[PDB]
Amino acid sequence: SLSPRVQSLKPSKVMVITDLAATLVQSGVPVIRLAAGEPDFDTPKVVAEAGINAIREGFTRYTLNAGITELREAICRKLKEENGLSYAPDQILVSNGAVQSLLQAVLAVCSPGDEVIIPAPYWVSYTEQARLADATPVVIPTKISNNFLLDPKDLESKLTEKSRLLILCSPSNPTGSVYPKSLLEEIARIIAKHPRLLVLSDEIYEHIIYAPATHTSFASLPDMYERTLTVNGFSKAFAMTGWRLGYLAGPKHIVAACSKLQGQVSSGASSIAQKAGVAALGLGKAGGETVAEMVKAYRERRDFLVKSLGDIKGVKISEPQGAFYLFIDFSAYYGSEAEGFGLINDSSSLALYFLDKFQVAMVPGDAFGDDSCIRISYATSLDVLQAAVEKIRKALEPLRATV
Amino acid sequence: SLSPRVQSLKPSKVMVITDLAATLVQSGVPVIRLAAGEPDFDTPKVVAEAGINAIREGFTRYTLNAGITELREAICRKLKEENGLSYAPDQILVSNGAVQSLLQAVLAVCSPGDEVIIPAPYWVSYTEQARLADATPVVIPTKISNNFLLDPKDLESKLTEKSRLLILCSPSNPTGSVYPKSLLEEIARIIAKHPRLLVLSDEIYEHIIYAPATHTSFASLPDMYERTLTVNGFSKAFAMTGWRLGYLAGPKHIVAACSKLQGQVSSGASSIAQKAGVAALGLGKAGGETVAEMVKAYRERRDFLVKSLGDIKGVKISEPQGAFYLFIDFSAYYGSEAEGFGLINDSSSLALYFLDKFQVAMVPGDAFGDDSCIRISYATSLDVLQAAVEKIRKALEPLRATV
Repeated sequence: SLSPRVQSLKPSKVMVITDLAATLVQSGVPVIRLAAGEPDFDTPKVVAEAGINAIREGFTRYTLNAGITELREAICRKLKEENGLSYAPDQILVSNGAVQSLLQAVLAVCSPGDEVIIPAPYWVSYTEQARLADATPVVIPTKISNNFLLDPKDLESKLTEKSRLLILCSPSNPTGSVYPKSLLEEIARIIAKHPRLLVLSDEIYEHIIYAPATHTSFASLPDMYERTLTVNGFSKAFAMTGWRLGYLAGPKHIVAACSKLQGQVSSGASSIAQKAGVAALGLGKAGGETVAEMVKAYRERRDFLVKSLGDIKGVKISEPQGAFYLFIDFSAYYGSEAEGFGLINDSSSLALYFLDKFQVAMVPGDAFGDDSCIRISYATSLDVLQAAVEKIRKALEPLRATV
Repeated sequence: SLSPRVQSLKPSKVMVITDLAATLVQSGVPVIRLAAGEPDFDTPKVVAEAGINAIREGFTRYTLNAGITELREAICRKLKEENGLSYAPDQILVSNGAVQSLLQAVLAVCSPGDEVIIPAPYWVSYTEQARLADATPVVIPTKISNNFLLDPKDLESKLTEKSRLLILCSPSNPTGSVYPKSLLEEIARIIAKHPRLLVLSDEIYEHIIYAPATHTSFASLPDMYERTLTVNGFSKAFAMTGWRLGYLAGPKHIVAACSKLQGQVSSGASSIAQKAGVAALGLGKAGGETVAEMVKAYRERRDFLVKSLGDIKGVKISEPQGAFYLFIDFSAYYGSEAEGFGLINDSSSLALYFLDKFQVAMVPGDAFGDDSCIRISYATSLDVLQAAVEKIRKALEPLRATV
């Protein structure tokens, strides 16, 4: 009655839980919302004003399929100034959010049966998008003791003649890990020996990064420009969640194919959002002081959460180097019997315990391929995080941690 | 090097030609743009103001995946008041334009090898979206002498055990034809005898309709509610081209599957556009006097073009009953030798002659499955249409029409 690919598709637990918490709040049940990673900043003033001006001036008509020229040119300038990458404007495809940019890249390059190599913990949609292409996800687990970074030995062990695409998210959602240049250079030398292997570099969290970590675009590495699909966007750095503006930069032939696909599925961004994007890039390098305030706020929220929760017996934390998520290992608590709730034995039941009994919404690690952890978004206020920490502490107090 | 499905996908000639004409104008070459069907009205004042207010009030955060509640509820009210259809709010899925709504419906219901029945002339993307599902387009030509309406005898002759989805666009792009209720009732009786057969009713041009023609939603017909996927949207009726807001209404199980897919591909509409959509539906039944002005303008433009071009020797016109396209049969001119250009022998060469030699951009009928015609959009000013008619007349004057 439904197609196999849509029938077998897993729902996004980020969307399910975020929507559920929003619905609970509306019903009159307060919930601390730490699920979807949503900046609590407004869209910056000059960006919002560019969107308003676009409406006031009637910029509501047809726009070039791949994105307005002024936006693609500004994106090329950003990729050179910030990332050291040289793209022509027809190597940029602007879409309705970076998730659409990612999907079109996967659909364009993966043939049925190709393997898509996905390090876990992975962002929730990577495996499902591979399946939508009729491709095979090949998941490579990573370890909290190695800061959830891909071990190149494990990559070597999973390569086959069918390997087609490696997805690298850095800074990572959900772990907040940042790939150091030296490790990226080692991975690139592996990629270079396999002529069919492409890399999807998901860089949307680029500017949400905590020194001394630094961001290295994969396409800047030796021999990698011609095999890298660079995905970036506006939602996270510029608090543009609801505007929907992302982009792909890559080899001309692949971008041309993604653009042809976009023209037949009408996946473009709104004319209003595109004008707002031009203004966001006009804030200068890395978003200037506007984005710097955000990064400073996220860092102080990170520090508060890591200190507060790292003190709890049994908890294991990889201190994140970017993004605004903690991927916290509460697995020592699995097996606990919570009076009034029941057995807590996996990430789903632990997350449900926090939600149903303490009204704190988080996303279980199984959604990201690692049942040992729970993802907490900290793109919310310090007052809210303080309230959440008190509840998490009280929730774990009557339980027990294995040693 | 590219996936078979993306490699074999045809580019949209509407997008290619519209983008080309826009690029020519920018280079300093004036072009009369009659390709993509783009309202020349601004977005209505109260709709634009709702979008501005959404930005000013910070409505830029996460929104429910399937669309904000106030918009889905308003859509349900519209479907009852205007179309006689009863949907619950969780039977509505709001997306980034109606083209995305259509694609997700096709992907959700068509399994590999299923047949998608598509009357020609068809909108440019119907066959390609079927192919993206690994489904087989089954095209059924129609005839200008029957106002480009599906003959049910031809539908009967093309049904097989693999028939899964019939796509009905009414009012039609590209022909402007309107399916009368009696013909829809005959088609529905055919659908009812085949338990696997669903209908995608593309109703985006609903309000652009010229009395005495009237719009009948397919889901209102006997036995059809449970097999109809109703697609509608805001871009055409409300001059919201650049905003990107469409929706699907249908059986709960199918909408739930499309929503699950949307959550993993992030195909939702912007928060700003959704607030604008609420204001558009607040204009009252059929858009009230705001939309009535548009329909009156489009009708007078239709009448001017039909009268002006219908006078030309050899030209054949089906007077459209809705939408804002003329699908004009200039095929009597095929075989003509245009001095300075060459042989004109098909719709592509005729359209190229008009563009290169007279700077009038139109879309060849082959893009819509019927090489006998060329599509002209008349959602532009009367002064521009007068200029276009003079050029078309001069372009055909030295050529010859078979009899």
